Amino acid sequence: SDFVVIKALEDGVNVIGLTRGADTRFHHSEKLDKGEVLIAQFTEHTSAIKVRGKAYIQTRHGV
Amino acid sequence: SDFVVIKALEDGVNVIGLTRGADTRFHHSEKLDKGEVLIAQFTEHTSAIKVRGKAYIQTRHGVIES
Amino acid sequence: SDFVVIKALEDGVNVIGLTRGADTRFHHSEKLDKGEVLIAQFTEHTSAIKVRGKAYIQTRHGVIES
Amino acid sequence: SDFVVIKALEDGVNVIGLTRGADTRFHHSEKLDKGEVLIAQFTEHTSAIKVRGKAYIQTRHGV
Amino acid sequence: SDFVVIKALEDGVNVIGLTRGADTRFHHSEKLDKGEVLIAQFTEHTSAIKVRGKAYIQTRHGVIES
Amino acid sequence: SDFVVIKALEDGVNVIGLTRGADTRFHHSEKLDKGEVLIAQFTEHTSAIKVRGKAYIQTRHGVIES
Amino acid sequence: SDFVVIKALEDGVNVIGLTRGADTRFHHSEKLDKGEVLIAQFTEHTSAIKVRGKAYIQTRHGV
Amino acid sequence: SDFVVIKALEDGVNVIGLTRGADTRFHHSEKLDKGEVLIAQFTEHTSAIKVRGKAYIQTRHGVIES
Amino acid sequence: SDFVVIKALEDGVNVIGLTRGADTRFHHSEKLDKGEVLIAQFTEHTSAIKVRGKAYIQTRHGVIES
Amino acid sequence: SDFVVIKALEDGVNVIGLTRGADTRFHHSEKLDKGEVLIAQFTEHTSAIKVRGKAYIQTRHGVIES
Amino acid sequence: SDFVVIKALEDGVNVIGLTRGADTRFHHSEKLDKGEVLIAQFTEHTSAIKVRGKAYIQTRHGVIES
Amino acid sequence: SDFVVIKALEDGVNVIGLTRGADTRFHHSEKLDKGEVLIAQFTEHTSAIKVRGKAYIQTRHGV
Ligand SMILES: N[C@@H](Cc1c[nH]c2ccccc12)C(=O)O
Ligand SMILES: N[C@@H](Cc1c[nH]c2ccccc12)C(=O)O
Ligand SMILES: N[C@@H](Cc1c[nH]c2ccccc12)C(=O)O
Ligand SMILES: N[C@@H](Cc1c[nH]c2ccccc12)C(=O)O
Ligand SMILES: N[C@@H](Cc1c[nH]c2ccccc12)C(=O)O
Ligand SMILES: N[C@@H](Cc1c[nH]c2ccccc12)C(=O)O
Ligand SMILES: N[C@@H](Cc1c[nH]c2ccccc12)C(=O)O
Ligand SMILES: N[C@@H](Cc1c[nH]c2ccccc12)C(=O)O
Ligand SMILES: N[C@@H](Cc1c[nH]c2ccccc12)C(=O)O
Ligand SMILES: N[C@@H](Cc1c[nH]c2ccccc12)C(=O)O
Ligand SMILES: N[C@@H](Cc1c[nH]c2ccccc12)C(=O)O
Ligand SMILES: N[C@@H](Cc1c[nH]c2ccccc12)C(=O)O
Repeated sequence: SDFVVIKALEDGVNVIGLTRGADTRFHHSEKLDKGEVLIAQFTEHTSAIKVRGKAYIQTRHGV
Repeated sequence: SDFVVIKALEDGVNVIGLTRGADTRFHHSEKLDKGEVLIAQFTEHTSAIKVRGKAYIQTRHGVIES
Repeated sequence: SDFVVIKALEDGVNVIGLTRGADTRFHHSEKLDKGEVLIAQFTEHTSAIKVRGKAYIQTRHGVIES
Repeated sequence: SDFVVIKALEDGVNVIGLTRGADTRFHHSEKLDKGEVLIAQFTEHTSAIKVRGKAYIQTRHGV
Repeated sequence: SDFVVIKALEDGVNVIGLTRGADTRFHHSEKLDKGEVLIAQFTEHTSAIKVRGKAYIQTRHGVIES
Repeated sequence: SDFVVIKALEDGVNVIGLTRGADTRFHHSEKLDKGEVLIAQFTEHTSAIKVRGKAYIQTRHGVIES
Repeated sequence: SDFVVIKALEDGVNVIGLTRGADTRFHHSEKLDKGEVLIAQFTEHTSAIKVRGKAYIQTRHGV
Repeated sequence: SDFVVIKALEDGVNVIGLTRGADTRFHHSEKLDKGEVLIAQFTEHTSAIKVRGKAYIQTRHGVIES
Repeated sequence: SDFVVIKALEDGVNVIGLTRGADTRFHHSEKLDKGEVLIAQFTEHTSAIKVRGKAYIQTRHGVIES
Repeated sequence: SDFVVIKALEDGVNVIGLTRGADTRFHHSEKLDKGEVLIAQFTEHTSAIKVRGKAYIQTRHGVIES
Repeated sequence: SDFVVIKALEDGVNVIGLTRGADTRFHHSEKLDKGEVLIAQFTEHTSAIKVRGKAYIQTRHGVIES
Repeated sequence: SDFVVIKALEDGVNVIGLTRGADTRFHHSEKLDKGEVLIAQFTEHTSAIKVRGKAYIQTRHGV
């Protein structure tokens, strides 16, 4: 499945997973400190991801 | 599944999901402040996405930057 | 599924979904004001999409702008 | 499924859908005024499309 | 499904569908006047297409222009 | 399915379908006069196609003209 | 399915289909006169094709 | 399945697997000392991977180093 | 299915099919005189092909010419 | 299935398989002396691979050489 | 299925099939004299192929000659 | 299925097949003398291959 790479460029970057389904709420926010990397898939439970905070982001489409 | 990347270029950007099915209504609006990024799929419940406000948008087709 | 990207180049653009099946009528018209973007799939209910008004459009086939 | 993009270059362009099946008749003609765009798929009901009137047309094969 | 694009370069162009199956007969002829375009699929009922008259033809294989 | 494009370069070209199966005979010959085009698939009933007469032919493998 | 294009460069070119199965015999030979073209698939009944006589031949691999 | 390559550029790098499903918690942290490499898949149990510490990382999307 | 093209560069070329299965024996030898061409598939009954004599051979991997 | 190539650039290289499933433990360590090569798949039992020691590593993503 | 092309560069080359399954033994050795070619698949019965003697070999991975 | 090409550059190269499953042991070692080539697949029984001895090796990833 499709996935996103997020590298935090400041402390306190929040990678926010939004619920798949008729309803949309955040079910999880993963905090990254500067330099940390999250590689996160879309899944049965997560159909949108929001990134709040300065970050270098890669997807299938580019940076 | 296909997905869209939206980066807000100003405060107050709204990304709106439109319901899949015979009927079409807004089911969710996600607000983005300047520099926030939303990576959103098309899904069982969302078959169209509307973006209001200055934004950099990427899909499989390429890029559109306000 | 195949999808279309529509960016309105003026106020009051309309993106219209036409019904899939033996019958063909408009089932929804989404209005876009200048700079607003709609990313819209073909679906179980929508098998043709009509754009009225000055728009920049992207599909798998390329770009069409004015 | 395969689809066609039609941009009308004059008023009154007719995008004509022909019935899939043993019989061939038009079941729908969608009129486009100048500058309007139709993006239309081939479907269970439509296996040929005729465009009458000046138009810029894109398919999988080109313009 | 595979499809052919035919643009008439003169009046009186005919695009003819030949029946799929053990037997081969013309089942439909669509007339095109100069500049009209037909985009036609191969289908359950059509396994060959004949074009008579001056025409620009595109398939997956490339182009043939009268 | 695989298909062949045949453009007649003279009058009286024949495009012949040979039967699929343990037996092989001609089941149809389509005549093409100069400039006429046939786009013909391989099918449940046709597993070889013979072209007689000066023709420009395109397949997935390329072009063959004279 | 895979197919071969044979263009005869002399009269009397024979395109020979060999039987698919435990046994190998020719079941059909299609004669081509000079300039004639056969486009022939591999099939349930034909798993090898022999061409006897001067011919220009195209397959998936080239000429 | 998709996989990530992580090379530690300092001692004490941690590669953390986050649980797949409605709940999200860390289920494993693998420590890597300088020069050590982990090649890790996404799996039935792991749907996000977090890297803490200076690392060179490769995925299908490219490289990310520091 | 994968296939091999063999063109004989001299008289007396033999193309030999080896049986698919636990046992391996020659089940057929086709003779080619100079300039004759055999296009042969791998099949339910043939899992290896041996060519003896000067020949030009093409497969998916490329060409070998004696 | 995806696989990794590891060539040891010094003696004492260890390639360690980590168990697939809810739990993560080392299930095997293969030692490589200088110049030995291991080509290892991801499998029903192995969903992550750890390499300790100076090594040249190749995956689908590219190469990492100590 | 994957296949290998072997051209003998000297007399007495042997192409050996090793058995697929829990056990591994030689089930067939095909002798090739200089210039002879074997095109051999991997199969239900053969999961490794050994070549002894000076040979030019082609696989999906490229060429190996001497 | 994926496969490896091994060409021995010395006598006594050992191409070692490791068992697929929860347990990892070698089930077979195929010896190659200098110049001999083994082309070996991954299989139901073999999920890792170790090559001991100087060898030129090709896989899907390169040499
Ligand atoms: N348990 C979550 C983990 C996750 C994956 N991608 C994410 C993106 C953001 C937040 C959490 C996640 C899930 O399987 O969906
Ligand atoms: N709950 C929504 C989440 C979502 C995905 N893509 C979106 C685009 C816009 C708004 C919401 C969404 C869904 O699964 O469909
Ligand atoms: N409810 C509509 C939403 C939609 C998708 N694409 C469209 C194009 C135009 C208008 C509406 C739509 C549907 O699922 O079909
Ligand atoms: N109801 C029609 C809509 C349509 C799709 N493509 C068309 C082309 C021309 C005219 C109408 C159409 C159908 O589903 O087939
Ligand atoms: N009713 C015809 C329509 C058609 C498709 N392709 C054609 C080509 C020529 C003539 C008619 C057609 C069919 O479904 O087969
Ligand atoms: N009825 C024929 C039509 C046909 C297709 N390809 C052909 C080539 C030659 C002659 C006839 C045909 C069929 O379905 O097979
Ligand atoms: N009836 C034969 C026709 C054929 C196809 N390819 C051929 C090649 C050579 C000779 C005959 C054929 C078959 O279906 O197999
Ligand atoms: N009857 C043989 C025909 C054949 C195909 N490929 C071959 C190669 C060599 C010799 C014979 C053949 C078979 O189906 O297998
Ligand atoms: N037992 C874990 C192993 C694993 C794979 N990828 C990981 C990434 C991080 C931590 C552990 C892992 C699993 O199968 O999911
Ligand atoms: N009967 C053997 C034939 C074979 C195919 N590839 C080989 C390689 C070497 C030796 C024999 C073979 C089989 O089907 O497996
Ligand atoms: N019988 C073994 C043969 C084999 C294939 N690849 C190997 C690699 C190394 C050693 C033996 C093998 C198997 O099918 O798995
Ligand atoms: N028995 C192990 C063999 C293995 C494959 N890849 C590995 C990587 C590291 C260690 C062991 C392995 C398995 O099938 O999973």
